[PDB]
Amino acid sequence: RKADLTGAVSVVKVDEIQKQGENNPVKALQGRVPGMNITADGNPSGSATVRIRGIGTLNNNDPLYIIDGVPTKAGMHELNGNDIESIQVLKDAASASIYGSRAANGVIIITTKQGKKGQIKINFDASVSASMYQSKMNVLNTEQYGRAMWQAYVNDGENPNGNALGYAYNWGYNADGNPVLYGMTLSKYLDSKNTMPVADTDWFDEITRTGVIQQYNLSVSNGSEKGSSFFSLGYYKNLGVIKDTDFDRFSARMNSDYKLIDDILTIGQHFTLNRTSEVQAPGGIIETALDIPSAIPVYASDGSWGGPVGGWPDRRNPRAVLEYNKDNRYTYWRMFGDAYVNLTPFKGFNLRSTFGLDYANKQARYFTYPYQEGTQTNNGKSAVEAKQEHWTKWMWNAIATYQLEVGKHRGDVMIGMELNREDDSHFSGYKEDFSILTPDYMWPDAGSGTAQAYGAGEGYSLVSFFGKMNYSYADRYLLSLTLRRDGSSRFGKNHRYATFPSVSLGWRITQENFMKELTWLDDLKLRASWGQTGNQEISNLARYTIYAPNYGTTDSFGGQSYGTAYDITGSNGGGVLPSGFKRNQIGNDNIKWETTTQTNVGIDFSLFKQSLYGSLEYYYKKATDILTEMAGVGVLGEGGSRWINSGAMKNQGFEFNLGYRNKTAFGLTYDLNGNISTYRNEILELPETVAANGKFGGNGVKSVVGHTYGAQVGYIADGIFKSQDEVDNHATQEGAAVGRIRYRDIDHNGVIDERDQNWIYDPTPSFSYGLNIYLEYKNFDLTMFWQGVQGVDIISDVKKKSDFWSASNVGFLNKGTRLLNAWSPTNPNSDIPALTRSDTNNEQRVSTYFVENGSFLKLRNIQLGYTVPAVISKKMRMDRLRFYCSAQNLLTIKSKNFTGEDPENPNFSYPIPVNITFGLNIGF
Amino acid sequence: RKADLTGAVSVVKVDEIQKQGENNPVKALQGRVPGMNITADGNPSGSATVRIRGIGTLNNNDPLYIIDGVPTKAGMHELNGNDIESIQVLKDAASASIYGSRAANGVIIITTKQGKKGQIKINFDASVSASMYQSKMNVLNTEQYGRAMWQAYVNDGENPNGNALGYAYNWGYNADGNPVLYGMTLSKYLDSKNTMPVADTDWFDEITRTGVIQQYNLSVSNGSEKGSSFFSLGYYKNLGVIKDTDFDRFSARMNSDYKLIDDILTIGQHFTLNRTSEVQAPGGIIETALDIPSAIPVYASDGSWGGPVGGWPDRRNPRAVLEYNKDNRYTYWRMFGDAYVNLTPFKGFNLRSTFGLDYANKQARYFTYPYQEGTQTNNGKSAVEAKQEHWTKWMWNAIATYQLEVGKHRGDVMIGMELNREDDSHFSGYKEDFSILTPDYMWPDAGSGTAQAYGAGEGYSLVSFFGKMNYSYADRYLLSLTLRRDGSSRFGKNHRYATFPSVSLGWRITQENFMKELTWLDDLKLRASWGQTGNQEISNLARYTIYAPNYGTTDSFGGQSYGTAYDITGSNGGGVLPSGFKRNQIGNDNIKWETTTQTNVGIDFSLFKQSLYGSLEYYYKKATDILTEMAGVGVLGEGGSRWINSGAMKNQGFEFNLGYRNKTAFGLTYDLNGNISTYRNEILELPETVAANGKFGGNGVKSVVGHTYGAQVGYIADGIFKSQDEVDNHATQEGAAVGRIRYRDIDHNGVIDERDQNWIYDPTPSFSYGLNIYLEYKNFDLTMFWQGVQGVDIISDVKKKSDFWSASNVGFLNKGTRLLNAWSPTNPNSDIPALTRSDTNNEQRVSTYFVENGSFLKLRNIQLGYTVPAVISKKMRMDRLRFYCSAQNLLTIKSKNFTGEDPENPNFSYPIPVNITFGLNIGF
Ligand SMILES: OC[C@H]1O[C@@](CO)(OC[C@H]2O[C@@](CO)(OC[C@H]3O[C@@](CO)(OC[C@H]4O[C@](O)(CO)[C@@H](O)[C@@H]4O)[C@@H](O)[C@@H]3O)[C@@H](O)[C@@H]2O)[C@@H](O)[C@@H]1O
Ligand SMILES: OC[C@H]1O[C@@](CO)(OC[C@H]2O[C@@](CO)(OC[C@H]3O[C@@](CO)(OC[C@H]4O[C@](O)(CO)[C@@H](O)[C@@H]4O)[C@@H](O)[C@@H]3O)[C@@H](O)[C@@H]2O)[C@@H](O)[C@@H]1O
Ligand SMILES: [Mg+2]
Ligand SMILES: [Mg+2]
Repeated sequence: RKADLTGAVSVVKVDEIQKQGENNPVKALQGRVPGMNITADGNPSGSATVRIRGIGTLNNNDPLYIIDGVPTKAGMHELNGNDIESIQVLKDAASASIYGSRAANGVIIITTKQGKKGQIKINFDASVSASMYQSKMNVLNTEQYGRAMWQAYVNDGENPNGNALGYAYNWGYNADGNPVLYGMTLSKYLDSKNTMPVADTDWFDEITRTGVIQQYNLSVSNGSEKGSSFFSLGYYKNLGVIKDTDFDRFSARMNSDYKLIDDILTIGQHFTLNRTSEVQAPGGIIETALDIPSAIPVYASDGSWGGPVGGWPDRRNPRAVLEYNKDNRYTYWRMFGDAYVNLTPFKGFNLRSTFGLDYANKQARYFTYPYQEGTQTNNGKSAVEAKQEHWTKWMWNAIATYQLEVGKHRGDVMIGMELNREDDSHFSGYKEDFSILTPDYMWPDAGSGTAQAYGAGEGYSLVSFFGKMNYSYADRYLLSLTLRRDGSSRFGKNHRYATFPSVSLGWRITQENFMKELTWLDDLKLRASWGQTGNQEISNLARYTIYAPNYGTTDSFGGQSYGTAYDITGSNGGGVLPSGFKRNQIGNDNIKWETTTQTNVGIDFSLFKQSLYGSLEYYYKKATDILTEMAGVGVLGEGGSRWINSGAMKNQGFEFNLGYRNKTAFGLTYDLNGNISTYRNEILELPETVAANGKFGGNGVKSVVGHTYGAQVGYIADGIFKSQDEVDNHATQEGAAVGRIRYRDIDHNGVIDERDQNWIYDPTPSFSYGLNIYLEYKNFDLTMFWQGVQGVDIISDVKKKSDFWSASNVGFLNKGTRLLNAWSPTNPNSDIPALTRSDTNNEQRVSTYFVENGSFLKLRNIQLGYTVPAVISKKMRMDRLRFYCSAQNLLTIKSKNFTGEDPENPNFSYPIPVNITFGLNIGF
Repeated sequence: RKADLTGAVSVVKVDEIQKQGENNPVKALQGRVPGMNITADGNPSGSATVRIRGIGTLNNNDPLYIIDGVPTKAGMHELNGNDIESIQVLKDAASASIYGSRAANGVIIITTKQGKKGQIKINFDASVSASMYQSKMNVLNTEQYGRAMWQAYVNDGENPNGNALGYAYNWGYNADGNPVLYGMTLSKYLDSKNTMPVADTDWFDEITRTGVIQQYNLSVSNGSEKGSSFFSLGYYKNLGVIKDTDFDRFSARMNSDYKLIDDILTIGQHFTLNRTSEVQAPGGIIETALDIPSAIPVYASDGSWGGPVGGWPDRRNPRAVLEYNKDNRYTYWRMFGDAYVNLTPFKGFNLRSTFGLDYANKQARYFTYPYQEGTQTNNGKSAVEAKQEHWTKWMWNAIATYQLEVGKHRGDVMIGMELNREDDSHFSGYKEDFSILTPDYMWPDAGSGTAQAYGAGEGYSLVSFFGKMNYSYADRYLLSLTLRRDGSSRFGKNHRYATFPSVSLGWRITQENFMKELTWLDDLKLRASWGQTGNQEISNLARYTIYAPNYGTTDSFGGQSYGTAYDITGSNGGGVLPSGFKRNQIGNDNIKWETTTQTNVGIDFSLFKQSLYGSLEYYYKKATDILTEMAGVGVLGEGGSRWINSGAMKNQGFEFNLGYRNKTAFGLTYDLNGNISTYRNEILELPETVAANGKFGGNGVKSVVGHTYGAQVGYIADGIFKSQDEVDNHATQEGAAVGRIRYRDIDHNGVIDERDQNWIYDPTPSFSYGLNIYLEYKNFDLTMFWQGVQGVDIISDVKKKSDFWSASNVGFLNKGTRLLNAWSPTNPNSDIPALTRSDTNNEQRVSTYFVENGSFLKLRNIQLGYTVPAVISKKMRMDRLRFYCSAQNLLTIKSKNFTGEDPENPNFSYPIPVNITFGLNIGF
């Protein structure tokens, strides 16, 4: 039963959601909803990014979740997802407008479990899983690194023995004169102090482990003709594949409802309290592991952490970084409550008053230990940073609803007044100069150095007056009209309030009397909708010209702190310097709501007595007056960025969902749920400065207007040179040589320059599809979910560090294994450019070489279960006893054009492991 | 129904508790429990101090509250007290031992409301009250202040015109030569700059107001044969009589229980969430208001805050202090949850597993605004202090219980394992040098001065193995035996665990067959108990020799920060000085549990068919091996304090409770509940250093061993001198003169010195009593509660500032009105010493003059209510509709020997106002 019945609403089967055994319920439905993309890195937490109906605005695109009627935007990884009874995604503006003023990016409606009338249920779910690291990037070992360095040296024509890295090469020339390597030897110690012995270290294996996931849920549900209740407890723990990274969560939910008199005075509440403790991986840990050469030992001769010495590249020890980061644990208390009262003066009138609260409290204590890894050190700096953050949101809602059933005319009239009110704050203390260097001793009182205090606060409010009218004739013609008047504190008084209408029409064709002979066609419905929604998800301080006293106490990398503190006297400090103010942004009093107009046309069908069901949707979204933060013109200086309504986005999309469930003669019940979706995104208008800086695409070379959001312009790589004749015949370019990348001459001017660039990257897949298969046979249930993406291109940064030598900022870094298969006179059958120590050709430029085909098809979740026969369970007094074994991310298929691995995560983000899970469910 | 039936247990009628309409339920039963003293200052919060059975130890004496089986020690002012169904105070060690290892100071058992089986109830309570400031200290006005100063000047023989305060006196001599004042005049401006005009300011009226108290509670309760639930919402707000001080609290409680199978698997939970926001009064605000003379105007000529100028005494403006303190608001989130599961393998066996959690989160932001009140200033210092505190306690409990009913023998055997685990932390950031000077702008990021970071953490754990055996023969002979094995993390491994036994006997004399002819004697029971309990409420870091790197970043008054930072180079600072460590305390590995042995004998009676009931109890408490923090010997230096088991306290007490309820011929139902209690406290052993410093009594002159806790030694004032002959005849003393205090010569050596001191102060009342009267007549219910204390002495500090002139640290301060009635040749009929500007006689010394009789009898609460007749309520569908008007602290009677006012609060603490409340209860 859809909550709108006349809009683009997707109902997710919650039973299949819990099968995947994911902490985040949103991550579970990664590819089960058409036109809704979920991207998850693979960290122990269930944090993921959601994009509904593509990219719809130049602002925050997270959809508005609704739990028990209370809206929010925080991720669901911090809430217990095992007590959800229904999930509905409202991807249509007309249908989702009535649920809030933040519905521009879509609304996901989540309903929690409630006690079923007249019965009691208890469910205990246990789950133990092992997560294994699968996407192991192949990097050069010691011998391979030496061979690659020798190849680069001989290709450049330099002496390979001058590497000054302890490698001594015995080599010569063949009959054709091409250099050949006979053998290599290494010095025992990398430094003259004999403190860093040479070793063959697998850094990826050193920093990875086999994670353990535990999940225990216990829920009890109570129903009656007269009231109901529900109490759930949950514990989740996930150890990541990366060492010293973990995430655990305790959860307790209590829901209840009471009916007084006979039917009047229905008072209900839903509350949940969660406590999540997490240690996250340091930024660029995978990059650090990939960059550091395998010759560096984990431990030095004296037992301290190993590190680069002499001429080895400056990279920290990833194991040491993980060890020092294991104490950066943060605790997060989440609190989602709601209490509502419903009054019924007579049969058709309802008055609902609702109060919802969301309180979040985050406490963290970060430590900075002194480290000395060879030549890598922080000058013995030890510090503590105690940070506290508070978020407090509350919403009050009043709803008046009237229903009439006059003849064949059904009429629902609803009005509503809503207030939303959010306040955020944070403050932190910073201390230095510690002695014991242990988390027990590192407290700000125990410090003996410079101290810093940081602190800020913000907030906003929203007011909404909405109305909804639904008319039904003969249960065949449906009309819906909703109107919203929304105001926010982020806008000035003149442009505070805005009006948004939406209309929906629906015709149940099967109800018409002219096709009663079509017995096979069980149900057919055609619906259309045209709606407008408002977007105001911008910075709270958007219309003010901000001047802030930035003294410079905040840590900055590179010294570009832009602080306001100058030693005007010239005494080299020694006290409190005079300070001032700096401009952060220029105010704009003409900012108003961004208007997103959505037109949707859908056809729902069901054939063969509800056996073959499905839906087909086509949508057109047009966002105008987009509140974008334009940067300064360049001579406007600091604080030149300002918010302006100068945007325009278009999204044209198709979605198709199908489902076929049927039994078999010998007792097999098969259910197939297929889904496919495609969309095209375009930017029609954009501010000149925004298009110039290329923050939304174009790389600052060409304007992204008229092209897909995020599209990138680069050169075109027409293979590599294989002879001097090819270099001479090709158009002249700097650094052209044998074995170097050849770049196409777009304008045919005879010279390769910055004007020889074109659109090369389009981050829009041709189509994304999913398929769920459920088989039941003799108490055996098998679930198999496949997700595929076709026609998507990806920019690969790992390729830049695997197909080239000395293509990074610093040289002598560790590279990929496939680098060994580079072009050479001895090995002409290769497309990888020849190794070189100098990037004369400038191959780090954006080009089609780094663009790879990201199409993939992976088995997201497979599960085989066994249900104990009812007689044995009744003997053991359990109403339902089930066991199951599942595999998540077990298998994947990728295109041959993708040189790397894991097309879903082709970069240095958190890896996605393979989960092998065993679980049991008891229904006492 | 008592939960022990064989110990000293007092059951408090919760219905009478809610009548007083107090936020703190503990404050409501201030004098309704024998042998239990409640002291409340009168602040908007319900915070109060509880002492059960007198002072029982030299450590923290707060009793252990128990809510829904979870123990705690936090005050109940931060929890909703309107959803309590039963309150039981266990004042006996034997009865309260089984409830925890922290039962040395008594256990208060609080049970929350739960849904009554087979029915639904909703109650809505509204209450609006006005609090009026009654204890207005009478201080001298401008003319009275001038007259008093002139009298002091003429008594001292000096020229009254040299006061240099703008007072010009026209005066002369009478026939007898005694000075007489004819008139006085004042300069218009107190300073030569004409910025502080003279005025007659009533500072007490200026800083006080009429407070408004609002209370709104809404509870719903759900019962069934098969499960139950309860949901309560509450809002409280109290504006104190002192301006810019307030306290509000939101509360939400959800309780539920579910029964599975038939009777096995009973799963229940009780959760409550509270949010209290409070602004407290600054320290010594009443003292500041009393000290500042009335001549100082509230506002200056330019509109700024008025302040002392010229020779006026240095005192801040209390109104300015309150105005600057109005932004020091702290928010406190309290979280008390519990979840339990009960299993019944068969009829007599029960297994209960309980998990309780208490999470408290306090966030505060204090501001230091620059002030310039005449000559009072802070050199334009502006600062912000953002403080965060976290408390997290959790308890796990396992209980196995077996019951047997063999013939007339009833046997209960219970064993239990309990773990308690508490962790506390706090951290704060400090910033300076602000410009706008508003709470919106004062954030640590906006500061431009020196920053400080403070932070600390601590915690402890408790393990308990307890057993309880109850045997009943013929329902006439009762025996109870409990044994506890308790260990704490605050002790070393050798002395970690301790064993505590307790035994209880009971005989129902009325059940014997030899007195069946005594029909009037309905019930009679005689019980005895001997128990031992353990006390370990000490500092967590008690056995460790503490060395801390106190750099000195903490603010200190007077400069005695004892910081560790020295400019060893001699450059007047300019950087980070070298630091070190200092000793905080000396460890003691021999510390163990403090053993409190309690012997109780009680007689319970009920006569005339449960019409005249009552109880009489006698108790003897002996605490030995008391963990006391002895100070250093004096040459041991800093950190010489250490914890040692060298204490011994004795408490001998009597309690008597009586109750008589009966109807009348014409339809009047009268119920009287009287209570009386008395106790004597003594200290038998004490460390030599502790007795020398006199922290527990004696004022450092004589050892408190063998005397009451808190007893004070001082001189004896034998009136005042009235002639030179009296001075000559009396023993010689320094400063002796006409009109000065005469001090008794205790040792008869002819000279008054420091050896002429004796025990003068004993802080133990002769007896404390209470009386509750409840009258019902024709839908009119009248409640009247009186509380009286007799035989208590109080040290008065207000008297020192009201009966003497220039008796404070600084001169020319404002004094009390009764100072005008001082002894003089013109007014010989007075006992107040003559005014003087020099304290030559040293009348500030501790003496019997400042000891006053604190006996009082006050009407704590009176309430008149009207209940709507049942027919009208049934017409309006309400099951019960009631209105009421009440007065709290309306009337009091004090002894004539008490010169001041409000004997309950005879000092500069928060005043106790008179509350006039109107409330309604609806039982829809
Ligand atoms: O991130 C910018 C923006 O986020 C806000 C608004 O909620 O708060 C986020 C703060 O969290 C910070 C570090 O403290 O990073 C986010 C990490 O903290 C976690 C903890 O669960 O997330 C917290 C917060 O972000 C979501 O996860 C986003 O959906 C929400 O579910 C949740 O409420 C964790 O998920 C992240 O790793 C940092 O970004 C912010 O201080 C604002 O404070 C801030 O403006
Ligand atoms: O007071 C010393 C001792 O108290 C602890 C242990 O709980 O925490 C008290 C902290 O609160 C401080 C200021 O932050 O003063 C107490 C004021 O805060 C309130 C807020 O409700 O009380 C908090 C805390 O103290 C009780 O009230 C005592 O019964 C408890 O009910 C409640 O848990 C308020 O009542 C007081 O005005 C300060 O004393 C402490 O930082 C320890 O932290 C500390 O060692
Ligand atoms: Mg060209
Ligand atoms: Mg003497």
